[PDB]
This record gives sequence, C-alpha cells and structure tokens, in this order.
Amino acid sequence: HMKVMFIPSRAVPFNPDRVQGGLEAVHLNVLKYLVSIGADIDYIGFDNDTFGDWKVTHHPVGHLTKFSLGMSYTMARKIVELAGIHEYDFVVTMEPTKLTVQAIKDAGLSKVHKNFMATPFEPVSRGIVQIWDQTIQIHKNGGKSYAPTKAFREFERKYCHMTSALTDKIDYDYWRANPLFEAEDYPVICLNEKPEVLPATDLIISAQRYDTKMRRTDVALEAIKALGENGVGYCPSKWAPPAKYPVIIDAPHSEIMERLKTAKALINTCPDTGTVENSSIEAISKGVPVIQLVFKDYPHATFEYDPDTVRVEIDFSTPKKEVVALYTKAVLEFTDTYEARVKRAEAVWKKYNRDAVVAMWDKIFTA
Amino acid sequence: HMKVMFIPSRAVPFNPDRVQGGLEAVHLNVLKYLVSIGADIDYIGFDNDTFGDWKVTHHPVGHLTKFSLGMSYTMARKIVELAGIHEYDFVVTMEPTKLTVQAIKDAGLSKVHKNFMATPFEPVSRGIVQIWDQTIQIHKNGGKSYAPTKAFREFERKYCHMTSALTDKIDYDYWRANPLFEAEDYPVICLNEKPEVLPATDLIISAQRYDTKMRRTDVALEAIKALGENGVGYCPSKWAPPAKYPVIIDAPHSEIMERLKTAKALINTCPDTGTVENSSIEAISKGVPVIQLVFKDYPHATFEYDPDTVRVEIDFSTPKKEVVALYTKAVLEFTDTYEARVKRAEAVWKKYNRDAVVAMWDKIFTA
Ligand SMILES: O=c1ccn([C@@H]2O[C@H](COP(=O)(O)OP(=O)(O)O)[C@@H](O)[C@H]2O)c(=O)[nH]1
Ligand SMILES: O=c1ccn([C@@H]2O[C@H](COP(=O)(O)OP(=O)(O)O)[C@@H](O)[C@H]2O)c(=O)[nH]1
Repeated sequence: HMKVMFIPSRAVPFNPDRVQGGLEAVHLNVLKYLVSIGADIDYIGFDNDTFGDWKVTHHPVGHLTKFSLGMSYTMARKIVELAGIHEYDFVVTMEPTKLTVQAIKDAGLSKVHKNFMATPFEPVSRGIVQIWDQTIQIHKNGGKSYAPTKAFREFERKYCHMTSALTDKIDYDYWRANPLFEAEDYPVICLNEKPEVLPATDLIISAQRYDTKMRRTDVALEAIKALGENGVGYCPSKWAPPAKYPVIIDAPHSEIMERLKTAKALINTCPDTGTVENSSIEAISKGVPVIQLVFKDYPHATFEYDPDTVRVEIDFSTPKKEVVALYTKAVLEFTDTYEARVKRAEAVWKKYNRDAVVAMWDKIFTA
Repeated sequence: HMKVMFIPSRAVPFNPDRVQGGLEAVHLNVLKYLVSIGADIDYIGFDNDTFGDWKVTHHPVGHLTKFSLGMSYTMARKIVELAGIHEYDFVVTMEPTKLTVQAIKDAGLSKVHKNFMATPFEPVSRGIVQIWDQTIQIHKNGGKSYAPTKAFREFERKYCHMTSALTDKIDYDYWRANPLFEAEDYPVICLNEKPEVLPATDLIISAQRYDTKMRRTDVALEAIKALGENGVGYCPSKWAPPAKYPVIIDAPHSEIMERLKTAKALINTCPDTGTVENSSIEAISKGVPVIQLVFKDYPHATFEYDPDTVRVEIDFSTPKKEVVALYTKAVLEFTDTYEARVKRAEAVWKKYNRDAVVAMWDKIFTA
C-alpha cells in the first residue's frame, strides 16, 4: 500500500543475512519493516545486492566495491526520474550524500524525506563532517532525521559545540539552534513474543569487534582471559584480535544469540561512543546484564536499555593499566539474581513489543 | 458472485501447501471450497499470507509471527469498515477472539456468521477457555458453529460440565441448556477416487505421535514390540519415542499410507480425546480396521468412521501395567475378514467421496 523510494547505505552491498552494527543495522531494520507491511519499494541500490524472497523493485547504479562519483550521479539522476513517474509517500535514506539530498529536493520529495543515522560526529574525519553537514541540510530542506536512542539525541546536543580545522563550512549557528533529530522513539529491536528468561550459567561473553580505539576490546579480552573457562569472546574476521587473545571468529549470529540466553553477563567496553550498542540490547532483551565501561557524565545506550546497569566508570586520562585492572575486577566479582534478569527483560519487552514497535514506525512514517 | 468475509486462524500465516492437522486444516478446506465455487472473498489476513493462483481480495492487518492485540483491533476495525461498504452472504471464522465476535455483531453480520472449530475444551488452559467462551457468545448472537465429527458434538455435551479456576466467567447455565454446534459435520476428509481394498498381511501399524498423556503411545509401542516382525511404529521427530521403542522417524506421509493399504490393523491408543482421529479414517478408508483403546461411555471418532470397531475398554483408574497387558492381548488375538475390510471402506467412501464432500459444504453454506 505504501509507495516508498529507498536510498541505502553505501559501504557494502545489501545482504539480509548480514549481522553487524553501525548504519547497516539501521538499514536492515527499516527495510525489513517496510517489506513486512508489503510496501511497494523502489530501491536505488547496487548490482551486487541480494534480497532473497523480499519484494523489491531494484534500480541498480553499478557494482559496489567502493562507492564512486559516477554511481552517485547515476543514483541522483534516478531519484529525479522515478519521482517524475511515481507518487511516493516517503523517501528513505541512510546518511546520504550532498547530491542525494539535493536530488530529493529537486524531485519534490524533501517534505516526505525520512533519514536514519548511526555514525557519531567526529570533527577530525572529513567524511563524517560531510555526513552531518547534510543532516543539517536535510533539516533546512524540511526533511526529518531519526536517532535509534535518546543517548544519540543527547550526544547530538554535544556535537553542535565540537569543532576542528575541517568544520569551517558547517553552519554552527543553525545547528546550535535546531536539534537535528525528531523527538520520536525508533524501534531498535522488535519482540514478537514475551521473552522466556533462562537462568544464568557462569559464562560471560564479549560480542565486539576488536577495535582498541573505539571499543577498547583489548580491555574486554583481558577480562575474558582472567575468566578462564567462564569467559568467551566473539569477533568478526574483519575485526579480528591478535593471537594473544583467543576468540571465536565469524560465528553464526544465531549461535551467539542462542549462547547468550544462558550467559551470566555481557562485556561491553565502549565508553565514549555508546550511541546504539546493539549487543547490549541483544543481551538485555534476553535478561542478560551488561558490565559497561563508560566515561563519567557521558550518555550511553546501555543505561537506556537497562537503567540499573553496572557502571565501570573512567575518563579519558585513566591509564590503560588501571582501566584493565578496574574492569577485570568488576567482571570477576560480578553477581546477579534471576529476578534482575526477569526485570530487565520485562522493561525492554514493555518498550519494544511488536505493537509498540508498529506504533513507533507509524509516528515516523507520518506526513 | 457469492460474497464472503473470511477471518482466518491466527497461529501461522496462510500457506496452501501446509499439510498439518488442527484448525489450519479446517481453515484451508473451507477456503479451498469457497475458491472452488468462485466466491468473492474479502480475506482479513496477514501480510505474509500467500495464496498461489487463488482469487482473494486481501486485507492485511500486519506481519504475523505472534498474533497481537494491535493486530486484533486492526482486524476488528477492518470487519466494521468492509461491512459498511459490502453486503456479505456469509462471514467465515476460525475459533475467533472476543473482539472479532463482537465486531461481527456490531457490523450486523451475526446472523450470517459461520464458525468452524477443532480445539477440544480444556479447562486448565486460559486460551482454550476463551475460545469456547466465544463459541457460547456466537450462539447467543445467533451465529452458527460447526464440528468435524458427531464425536466432537457428543464431547461438547461433556464439556458443559467441566470446570476449573479459569472458568468462572463461562455462562454454564446457558451452555448446559444449548448445544453449541449445528447438526452438519464439516468434511474432515475427501476421497477423490474409490479405494480398492487389498487383502491384509499380518502387519499392524501405529501412526501416532509419542505422547503418553494424550495418546498413550507407550501402550501402543509395547504392543508393537510384542508383535515382533508383524509390528511397526511411525513417529514424527517432533514427538519421538525413547530408544526402548524402535520406530521409523519422519517417514514421508505417502509411504505410511501406501504401507497401510495392506496392514491387518491400525493401533490407536488415544482413549479420552478421540475427537477427529485422522489416522483412524486414514486406515478405515483403505479398509483397515482400528484396534481402539477407549474409556467406557466416552465418545470416539473411530466408532463413527466404523461402528463395528473393536473396543479395548478401560477407565482413568486402570493402571498402565494392566492397560498394556489388556491392549497387547487384543492386538495379538486380532482377527478380521476381507469382507469386513470392503464393508468399512465402502461406508467411508459413501460418506466422504468428493461429490459427497461438496454436498456437505453446500449444506453448511446455505442461507
Ligand atoms: O563476532 C561477532 C561479534 C559481534 N557480532 C554482532 O555485531 C553487532 C555489533 O554491533 P554493536 O552495535 O554492538 O557495535 P559496533 O560494531 O557497531 O561498534 C552485534 O549485533 C553483535 O552481536 C557478530 O555478529 N559477531
Ligand atoms: O510418523 C507419523 C505419525 C503420524 N502421522 C500423521 O499424523 C496424524 C496423527 O493422527 P491424528 O492427527 O488423528 O492425531 P493427533 O496427532 O491429532 O492426536 C495422522 O494424519 C498420521 O497419519 C505422520 O504423518 N507421521
């Protein structure tokens, strides 16, 4: 019934069986929903996309390895073409280029533009500055952007005061006076049936990319080593750790989730950029607590999913030597009741049950 | 030309190639009939339904994984909407919710309401109590409900007097004074070609789920062991027996049926809840007799399919040790003539031949 134009993320071709974090998770979740309600989707994507049995009218702009200029102009041209022959209820985007945003405007779709975000603002990165520059442009044009969490919305009010040598073009006057995200909640997960919380083993799991700068996974896997038999780490091969930390590489996501059901806790060591944190909600939805490394006075999505989360508190000056010891101490000394597992699973059930999720989507997809 | 509103079962999305029992079988068979007579069908279903080539005007209420409250209110809203624009000859229902039944009444369709049932009354189950509560409500509102067998209608006169802590809301006064089902069966089976009754081997077959509580399959497989070479058991993997009872797991249904053609008898050990009993009619339609374990003074579908069925008679207090011995004795001592095979096959052929099945449906779908 809904007619929708869909402009995807541009890092990798779409695959429904991919499970990772970042923008790809948002991309998948929005698309999956639209397919579930039988939307007529004009998907301006890449020749190497796959959709399985999903009904999608595909408009390829080229084979994707690295997104190119030619591809972008093909995409922009296609936007305008399609908008001429079809009446779209909405156009969906995933952190689009300047050219896409301009094309949406010229096509007359700016006021039905629904944009979704995941990448934190990082002034040092030319590419990310462009992303947020266009988030500002979308707001000026009268489109709407949506954040997965309240944490991300709080971070956005910090982002407007962050500058660098690369941010001279950014309209900070406009940004500071206009919160770029809409107030409405976004369904980061969808629970169709009320979860059956299983009792804990002693096993604690880290389901994180090996990334010392962003996620401080070295700290995580140092705690894993200290746990011995009661500790396991999962890493993708694309973000594998050094040999000194044995982990399970590229495990089927389903098997990780199945194992997580009976875990005592989840290790999460991303302190400063906890904007979405999918592995946290993956755990808490099953009743599993997160042992969260975090900066003092920083927002974090984990505390949103479970207010009672255990905090291992640091700041940017805390030496690695201390951080490891302090975090390892929290992990080895971790206790948690079965009732607390039921409680935290219930809170997430109350928020992200199917009926609540559809209501959330409805508010997003309103003209 | 005939205009019908169709409210489906709610456990799984509709698939025409699904070949399970229960309410889904009734759902499929009623829909298939309506399609066969070229009915104009407004189907208030789920986005993930599929219909193949069948002509159906689909009115989705959401993607179905677990039926939700939101879906139910969407469905109820759609009922009222459609009834405002269209004059329906019938509205078809599959064990509906309170909300659906109320919606049908408010829409002014209660007197053309045709409801179909399959689930036996179980006072301990909150969900099933709701189902039968609404069966009562349909009768009060002036709709009509239909049972698979005469046995099911006899069971309904026992259901009147069954209570629990969950049945305080049930209007037992009304129920006891009003048999809920109409006199016509809905056709549980359809025989397209007359079976040619083949002479018996000595082989006796149990085609039952391993379920000691409901079907007392342990008793069955104890008789199988006593038969030795002249005994075989079939079980699905979802209801497999212990190692002590060797059986054939997840055999193609067609192979079981093919084998059954030359069997001396069929073992059926469900004494209490013989409401439909598909394996009984599967056997008797091929001329194969059933050796039926049954409670004294209890109805049973087997005796409906073949009045002359041999009864192994027990009650609830009979110890398992005795029941096994008594049933094993009946199995080993079983004799049966070829003429009796022809006779029982003929009776079932007369009742459930394709043309008779159409006639059965026709009587149900009369104003
Ligand atoms: O070996 C692994 C480790 C993680 N994950 C999944 O990858 C996602 C990681 O996303 P998250 O938001 O937790 O972190 P990010 O990678 O975006 O920093 C989660 O769904 C994890 O369960 C996975 O599939 N395999
Ligand atoms: O290994 C097996 C055992 C049984 N059945 C079929 O499953 C049904 C079981 O009988 P029925 O539905 O009467 O019993 P219920 O399972 O409902 O108690 C019949 O159609 C059997 O032929 C089957 O396909 N495979």
